[PDB]
Amino acid sequence: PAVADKADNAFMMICTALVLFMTIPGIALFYGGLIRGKNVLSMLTQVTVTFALVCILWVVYGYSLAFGEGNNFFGNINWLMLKNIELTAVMGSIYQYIHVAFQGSFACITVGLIVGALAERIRFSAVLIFVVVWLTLSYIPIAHMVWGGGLLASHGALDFAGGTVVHINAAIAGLVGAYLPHNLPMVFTGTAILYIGWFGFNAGSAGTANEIAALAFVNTVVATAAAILGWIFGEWALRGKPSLLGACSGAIAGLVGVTPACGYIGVGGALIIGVVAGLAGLWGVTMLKDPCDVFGVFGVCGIVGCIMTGIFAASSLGGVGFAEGVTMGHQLLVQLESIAITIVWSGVVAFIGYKLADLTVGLRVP
Amino acid sequence: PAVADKADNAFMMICTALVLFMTIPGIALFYGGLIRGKNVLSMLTQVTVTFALVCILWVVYGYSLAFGEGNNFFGNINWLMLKNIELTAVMGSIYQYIHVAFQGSFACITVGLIVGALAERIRFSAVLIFVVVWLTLSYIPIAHMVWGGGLLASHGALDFAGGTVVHINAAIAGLVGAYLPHNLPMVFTGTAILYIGWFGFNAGSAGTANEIAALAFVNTVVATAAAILGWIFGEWALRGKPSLLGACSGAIAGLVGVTPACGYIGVGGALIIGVVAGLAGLWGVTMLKDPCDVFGVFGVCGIVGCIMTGIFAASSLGGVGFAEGVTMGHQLLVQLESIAITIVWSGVVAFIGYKLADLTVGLRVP
Amino acid sequence: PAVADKADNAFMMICTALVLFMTIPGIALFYGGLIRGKNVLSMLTQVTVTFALVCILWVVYGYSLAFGEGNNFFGNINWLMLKNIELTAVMGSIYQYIHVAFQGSFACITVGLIVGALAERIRFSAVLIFVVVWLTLSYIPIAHMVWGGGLLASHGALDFAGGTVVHINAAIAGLVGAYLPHNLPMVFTGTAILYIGWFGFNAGSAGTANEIAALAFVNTVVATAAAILGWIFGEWALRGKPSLLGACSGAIAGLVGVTPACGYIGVGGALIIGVVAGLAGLWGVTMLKDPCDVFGVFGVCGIVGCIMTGIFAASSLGGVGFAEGVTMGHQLLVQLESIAITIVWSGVVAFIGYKLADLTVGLRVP
Repeated sequence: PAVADKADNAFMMICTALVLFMTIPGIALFYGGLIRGKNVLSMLTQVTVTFALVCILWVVYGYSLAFGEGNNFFGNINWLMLKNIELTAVMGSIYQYIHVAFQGSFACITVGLIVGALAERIRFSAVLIFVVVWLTLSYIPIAHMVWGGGLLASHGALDFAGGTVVHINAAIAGLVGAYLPHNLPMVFTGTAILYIGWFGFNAGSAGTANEIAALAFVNTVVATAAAILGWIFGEWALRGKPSLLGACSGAIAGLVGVTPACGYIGVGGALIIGVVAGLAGLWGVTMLKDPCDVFGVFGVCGIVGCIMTGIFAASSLGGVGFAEGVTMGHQLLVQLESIAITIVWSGVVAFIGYKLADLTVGLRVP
Repeated sequence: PAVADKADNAFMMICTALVLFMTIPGIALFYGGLIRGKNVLSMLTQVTVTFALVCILWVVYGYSLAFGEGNNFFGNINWLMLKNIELTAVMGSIYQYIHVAFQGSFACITVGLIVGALAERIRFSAVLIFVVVWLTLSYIPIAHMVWGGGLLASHGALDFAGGTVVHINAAIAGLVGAYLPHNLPMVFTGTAILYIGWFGFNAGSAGTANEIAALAFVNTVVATAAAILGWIFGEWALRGKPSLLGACSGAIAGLVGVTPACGYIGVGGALIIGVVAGLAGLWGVTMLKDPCDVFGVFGVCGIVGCIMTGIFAASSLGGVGFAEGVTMGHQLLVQLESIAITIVWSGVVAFIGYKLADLTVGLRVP
Repeated sequence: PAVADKADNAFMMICTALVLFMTIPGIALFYGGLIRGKNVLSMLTQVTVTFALVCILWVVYGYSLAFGEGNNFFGNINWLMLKNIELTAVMGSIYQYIHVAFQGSFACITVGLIVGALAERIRFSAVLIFVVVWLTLSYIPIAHMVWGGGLLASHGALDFAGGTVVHINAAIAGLVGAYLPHNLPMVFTGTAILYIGWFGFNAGSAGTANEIAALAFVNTVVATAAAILGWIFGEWALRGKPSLLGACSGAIAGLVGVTPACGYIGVGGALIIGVVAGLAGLWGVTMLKDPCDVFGVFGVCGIVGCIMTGIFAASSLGGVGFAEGVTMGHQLLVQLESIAITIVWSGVVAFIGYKLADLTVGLRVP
């Protein structure tokens, strides 16, 4: 039976720490420098406590429902508190305990994306209720559908590190929320930590320290750089000069955009995706006419990256190639469907979360 | 003869960097945001210079006296400046040079815990003298007794990553010291860096990227989260609302509490230890009626974690199981003895350090 | 044919992230706390955008020209956008894609060293032109000459991690530039991030998680500590007391000094190099009578470290030993020649870069 490779174990445990670093303190500092000074402490507390919450719900039943075998939409409850998972159990080429952790850290950053932006306007108890409802009914099923052998994966959707599961999912939850900068060095510091942590996020998604991890690593460097330049150029063009926030936004734009594509594309596709994503991101926030503008970058770039993954995975364009019997035509259709499903699923669940919270403790911070 | 495993080498070198990160700048920023603004620069200088000092004393004779073979209390001086340690020498499944580094980084964070808190009130030269005396007569012997085949290990004490060697040892040295917040975003940033670095501290204590490292990794995530929630709950209960400092303290509480237990317990035990530690930590600082309050968390949670390791390592409770012929009765007795010995040994040595310093250069900062 | 070792792949990918961390946000925060408050945002933007630029030029033709086979001074253009590099291509004991990334990250920090210091006084477009010219005509050829089988390597120059390619190269470019602290906690934070990232920089230069990486790791810890103490001592001696900036400068001094020597020397040589470098660094900045003073540390310590590598690599002094038939006499001569060549090559190219920029868009910020 399958034996764990210590090199992959090492890599994946370090990658998980890097993803945890994206939340604690990555996203917290990113939002901290953007929101009003008088709201920072509170937001920092909300991100820390909800992070703890997600970690616990993950171990208690999150992992089992997301990654256990079940149906197209959710797993099972046979892994409650990781029961039935032998310590030496192997998943892929690493111990399953590591997969649990790595996957849990993706749940954390996703929630951090939402809470950091909404902390200012939402009541503490309301956010806890929302987190519980949305992690359970949206994050878990979508993670199951994309990486848990569910509906989307079973139809061949390409999403290496979560353009759907993380970015689009959270962008929509945050935008439903919105519908209902004092420290730029701080924003930069959080952007930097997100960037560095993102190497575990993207490369670690290979599940092994192989050539695919190497590819995702290089593409991340390339798409992020291309997006910083694309954004900055659009900014110099529209506003006459680049800005620090523009540069950070650009980096996030490329990072988000390359997320679903990193392990399937060539460096050439990474450069193109990065440029398009930096520009689309700028167009995005511009059109979005607020820290919630952030969901404009995550949502627009997540959609763009997911669609472009269906183009650039082509052998012809330097990608690793589409699956057997799959054309670019067919693949693009599947990407569009995965995006639509994600937008609607997250939107509805988010609307139910906020509404439930509003009905139980009241949303609007007292 | 024993051959080094490159995966373990990679893992352990990365884990050492993560532990170094806990001090530089982890603990420095944690204390930096807590102490008075006018004292920050000085404290930062004291932590940096004493960190350099510990690194040098470690290589010169620290490692040899802690990890060389000798007696129940200390090693030998056959590894002065690492002489007699062939470059290719293997310790466990990694090169010995890596073990030297990894172990040295534990000495560093321990000292950083003490210096960051006392920098404000202690004279520079006095702290250097104290560091020399206490690292040499307390840290080294206790490290030798617990992880160097000394008295405590030879009696079967369980302490995976240093609830005694690091936490209790330093909590007591700091409290003897005490007997003789302006920037909360900064406190949060240091807490976050401590958390992330703590993965190398805890997981790296397996000495290999195996299932025990995976277990320690997951338990760290779980106990920290459980402690953040336990603390926050106690805070909402006693003070009417959670606070940022409460959330950070909770995280430190769970981290400290799970330190001796991480590699021996189940995730269920990790959750219970985390909750108890977050609450005990809150009770601790509360009773301690000052940045020195920090020693209340490290000391109380270190004791709690060490005792609970003697309960939760039981197979019955999801642990890896006690050693052959050892009962929970017998094990708890050994944990209590290791704690008592650590409290007294560190207390006496710390008292001698401060007193010597006071007699030579005067303690009270001029 | 050569097969990739996943442990080395893991290690090298994590080491690359650590080197990227040195720039984003390491050096940016180091300079951020040193320069005038009103110039921080701009400098941060310049470092971010030029970082993106270097990443792109690297992939487009940088890597190919630096590491492809060509002549003594530069490589070739057969690896444009990494064409002809099969995804599974192995370089040493890791996938070539990882070598590309790791090497690109060295290009980044080198440029960050220069831009962070000069951002204040240089026009944005002027710095972009300068970066393009200097990366292309100085960084690339020197990287090729030292690590790309060029002139210096082919004559046996010892420079494990870049005392010439990075430190001296950038110190000179910055000093030619100069010829034409408001937040010390911030300076400390950047110093700390540089330190931690430096473990990937130095250890990762072994290209594998072996005993040489272990040696470089330990030596880095030792030389940095020795330099912090040497600097601080010189400061207490000359100025009556240590300072936070002194402590950070000392750390950078030891880090720089041990860079070319880390993989060839014994810990004893690391301690001596560290002390000499901390003192030489202090003497340096002192003599330099400004954030550009930083080039005094990088340049003086880079020269010192490079020369001392020719002494301490000797078996007699605990080093790994000089190559067959090479004496310390002969080796020191080669070190001096590599330093001279680097100083002049970088100086001339830098002078041409600034001048071209000045002639095209004007240097002096409007």
